[PDB]
Amino acid sequence: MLTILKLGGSILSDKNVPYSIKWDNLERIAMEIKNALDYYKNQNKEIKLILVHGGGAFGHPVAKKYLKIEDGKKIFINMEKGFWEIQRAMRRFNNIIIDTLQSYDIPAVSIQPSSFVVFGDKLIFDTSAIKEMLKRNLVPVIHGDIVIDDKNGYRIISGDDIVPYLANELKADLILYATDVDGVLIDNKPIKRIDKNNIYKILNYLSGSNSIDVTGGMKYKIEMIRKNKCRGFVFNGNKANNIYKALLGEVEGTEIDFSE
Amino acid sequence: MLTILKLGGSILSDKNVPYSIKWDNLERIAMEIKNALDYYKNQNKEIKLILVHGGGAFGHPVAKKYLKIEDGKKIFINMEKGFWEIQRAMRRFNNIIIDTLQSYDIPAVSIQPSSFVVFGDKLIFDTSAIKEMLKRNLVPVIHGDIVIDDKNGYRIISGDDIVPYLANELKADLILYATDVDGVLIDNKPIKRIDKNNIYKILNYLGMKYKIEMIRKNKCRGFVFNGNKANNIYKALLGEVEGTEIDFS
Ligand SMILES: [Hg+2]
Ligand SMILES: [Hg+2]
Repeated sequence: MLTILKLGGSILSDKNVPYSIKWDNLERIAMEIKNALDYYKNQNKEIKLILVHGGGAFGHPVAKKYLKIEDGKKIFINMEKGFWEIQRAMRRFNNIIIDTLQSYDIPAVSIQPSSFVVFGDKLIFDTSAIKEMLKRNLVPVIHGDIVIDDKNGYRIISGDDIVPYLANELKADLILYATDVDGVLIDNKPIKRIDKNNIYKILNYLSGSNSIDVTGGMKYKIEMIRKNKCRGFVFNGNKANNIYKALLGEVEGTEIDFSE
Repeated sequence: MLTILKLGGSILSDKNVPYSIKWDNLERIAMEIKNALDYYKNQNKEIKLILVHGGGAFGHPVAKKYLKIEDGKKIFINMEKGFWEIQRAMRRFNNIIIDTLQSYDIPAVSIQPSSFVVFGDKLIFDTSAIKEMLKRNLVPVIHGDIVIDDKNGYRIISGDDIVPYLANELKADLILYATDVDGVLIDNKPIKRIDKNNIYKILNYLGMKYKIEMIRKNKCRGFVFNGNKANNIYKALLGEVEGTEIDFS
């Protein structure tokens, strides 16, 4: 039973406030994760868990200084300074999250993409260590990070890039997207379920002018779950117990199911 | 083309003092490395450089808490806490070193083994990222770290493990070992060179062993010199011989 939980939205950090940390939320989230891990142990049910988080007010604020738009394209500059500066900011955010998780006795450990991942048409991302960590009951905590590509450039790898890749690569049984909203909003209300019988209808809706989310973020999550034939929930990570419940397999928000 | 400089734990920290940093040495070292890189580009000569450092006085203090004796071997315990605590200690040391290097405009970046390296039947160490970084003229800084061991569960990979592996894996032209001694000491005296000739007698007399061993198993070529002596590191990066030379072809 492998579950990958993405702590997204702005539940851990306010992107507006530089280097801000939502301490209270982070601690509650840690509490719920611990509560869930304890539940599984008592129910004698095995559970492998991978946590993924973005840069929050740590990554983007730093990366922006090294980002430029040239010929209508994103390009990283002055990276002889920028690669490290971004790595440094992410490392700090990851330290804080892992330290907090460990304070509730969650066996979290650090996975830093910038050290070994290469952004190509097909990511070079060795999961050997991660597999071994999960075998020994550790909880790998992977974060969005700056990474080099295979074309003389760089790229910010995000949680949205990381979750699908690992979901497929490790054959996760469940994907959990903790966000700032209640689910995939159709008429300002989370649609209970998205599957092979309504996905296109939902994606076209999301592409419409009546869509609460026009960022295409939900569309991408849905598309990747279909692609890798996974099952996942998109829910509000800000609501007490949602994370605990989602980790127990209880549908929260919107269920996206394409598992075979 | 590619040189791999190893900074001995002894010259960056004090093993006798947990969480110790030899600030002046570190800064001198960074400065010398900076001057060397400037020398090459001034000659318009392209030089790829990878830096490696051990856990110094950060690993042991913490790792010791998670290392026990089953009878005569090393046993890792409570790694649900220990893996992160050791990672954290190593990350702290690495940050300090890279921040110092960056303060001298050395384009250093962090390579954390714990996140992707696996010990055991054949080292699993993906170098794709490092290769790309070297093409950007970035200076990867790799460090000793706790890593998963598919056989023994856990293992503290050291600079002596990393350097040769990368030396071979990246076809490095020069291997440099900056340490606190004038070279490999035999009867308290630094030997000028170690070849296929005196190697036999040197191996019986004999960490330099485990070190001279793998540099042998990879037909590498390197110099073991004193990193505490002003300008040795600078001179060594310019291809100059310093201390004990081990040119195994
Ligand atoms: Hg899947
Ligand atoms: Hg070699």
